[PDB]
Amino acid sequence: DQSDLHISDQTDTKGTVCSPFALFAVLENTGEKLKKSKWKWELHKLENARKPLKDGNVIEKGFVSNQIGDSLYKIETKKKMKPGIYAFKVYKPAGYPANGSTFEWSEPMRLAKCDE
Repeated sequence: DQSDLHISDQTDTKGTVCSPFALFAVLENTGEKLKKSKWKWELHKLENARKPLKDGNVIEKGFVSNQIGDSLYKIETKKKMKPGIYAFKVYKPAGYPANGSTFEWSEPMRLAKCDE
């Protein structure tokens, strides 16, 4: 379908959010209309936030599907996350001409328990 999604917003990478709380990323399609193209995503629990990010433990996953604006999609955890460091990893779909990269990471997001 010649779609082309990039991460345009997310849960803020600065600071630490009191847990448990959901995490999200917004993807903007700047290509042709997303039709049946499958952009797989994974929410990883990381060991650390050092760059470039490293694959961790996949906590949740899915495919980009929920349209929230004319060319805007949102991915959001259905669990609320426990304390930790996390990031979304979004893979290119079958047929995509991967020149730069086969995936895109969000910036990392941190949660910690406040009420103890």
